[PDB]
Amino acid sequence: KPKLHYSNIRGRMESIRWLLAAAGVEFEEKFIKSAEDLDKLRNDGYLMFQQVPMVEIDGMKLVQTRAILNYIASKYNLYGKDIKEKALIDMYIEGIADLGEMIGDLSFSQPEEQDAKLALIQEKTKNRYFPAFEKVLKSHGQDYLVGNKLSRADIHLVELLYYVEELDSSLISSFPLLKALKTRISNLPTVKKFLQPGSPRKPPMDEKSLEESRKIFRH
Amino acid sequence: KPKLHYSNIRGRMESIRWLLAAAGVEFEEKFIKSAEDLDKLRNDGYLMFQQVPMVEIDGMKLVQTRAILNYIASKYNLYGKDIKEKALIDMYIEGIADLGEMIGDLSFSQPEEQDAKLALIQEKTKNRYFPAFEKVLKSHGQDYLVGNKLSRADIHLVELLYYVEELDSSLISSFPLLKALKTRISNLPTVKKFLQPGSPRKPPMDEKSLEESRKIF
Ligand SMILES: N[C@H](CCC(=O)N[C@@H](CS)C(=O)NCC(=O)O)C(=O)O
Ligand SMILES: N[C@H](CCC(=O)N[C@@H](CS)C(=O)NCC(=O)O)C(=O)O
Repeated sequence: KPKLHYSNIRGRMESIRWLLAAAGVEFEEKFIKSAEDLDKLRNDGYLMFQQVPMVEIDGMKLVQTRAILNYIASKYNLYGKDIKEKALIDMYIEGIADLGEMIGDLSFSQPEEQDAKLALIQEKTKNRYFPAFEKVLKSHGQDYLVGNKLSRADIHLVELLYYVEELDSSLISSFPLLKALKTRISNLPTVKKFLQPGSPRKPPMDEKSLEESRKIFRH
Repeated sequence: KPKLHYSNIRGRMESIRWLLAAAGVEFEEKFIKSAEDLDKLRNDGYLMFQQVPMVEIDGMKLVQTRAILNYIASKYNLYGKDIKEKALIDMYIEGIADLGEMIGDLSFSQPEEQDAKLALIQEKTKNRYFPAFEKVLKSHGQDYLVGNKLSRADIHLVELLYYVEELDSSLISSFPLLKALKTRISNLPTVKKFLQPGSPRKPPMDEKSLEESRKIF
């Protein structure tokens, strides 16, 4: 079992939880609970950069979200089949990560700044990100983003579709190919099990977890 | 000659400018001088997500800084031999990237925030990132970060080592291994010409260029 080091939150670890489940890979989680547990990881020398997420896979203590995601995607052929298909997967997913940063930020902002920032997410979703991904899908009518075969870009885009619906159900309403991508992926046996109740998938940020985060990562 | 679309600043284009010259590749730069030079790009449908950098390469109009670098690095075999070397290169370069964001964030701030934002970079440089990259060289004593060969990881770190030096010259002083990597990578024939005067290598952010920035985007 590769091992997942992080607090018990979506956070930066969540996109790795998604990818491994979609690859059929059982993993293990070791939840940081205090700044002390975290300090322990640093002092043991497990964290190259004194930060989490960290994943122990195949001999390595991997840090940096992208590095972990890259490795797992190549290991299970979810990173395309040539240098050109990587180009498209990387374009799409860096696009996906960008809308992600805004979404995480909002869940960590104060009540005061929350309206302005969601209005900015709503705006960029409908006008910038969703049309672009809808366009890709139409250009070829194929069931996946790249090479007509399951990749990470599909896993990551559908992860993001679930956050948008938590923020505003009608942002996907004029985008029918994303509507049906959302559907099909969700139904691939590995993503179905991951989506079902009691899986390792994490709920939205709420005040008590925000507290915990504040005190664990002493920021 | 693939074609770089960005303004006449470092920004997110610079790590791409550095990697290409280090690899030998001559490239074009078509500069964005105005809010409508960019508006144009969007309108022609050049920018997947309405943004730049964008690099016309091998038939693709590539956006996203990480997608562009990833491609260039693979094409020119600076991305490791196998999947496993890749993960070491990836962990490494993303670490360089986080202190990268700190240094760019500083350059776009007004002085009212700078003093402080610098104090943070210094603290993180000496106690976090520099020690991390020393420990990797010390452990293998080899001339490059990964696989006993030049990879993009050596390239990014040396670039970053160079901005640190503009900002506080003595941060690197207790790190004779990086101190040493800096010299070697810089005397590499390709990296030597890019470091020469007159190259496509970009000058530090200043007000003039900041005025342009606020104004184009
Ligand atoms: N480049 C990021 C950095 C990760 C990061 O900043 N991790 C946070 C938790 S969300 C952390 O460990 N904070 C503790 C610290 O920086 O000292 C990544 O994708 O892993
Ligand atoms: N994902 C980044 C995003 C690029 C980005 O935000 N670029 C700015 C210039 S530094 C831009 O084009 N801003 C216009 C906008 O987002 O509307 C990348 O690596 O390309």
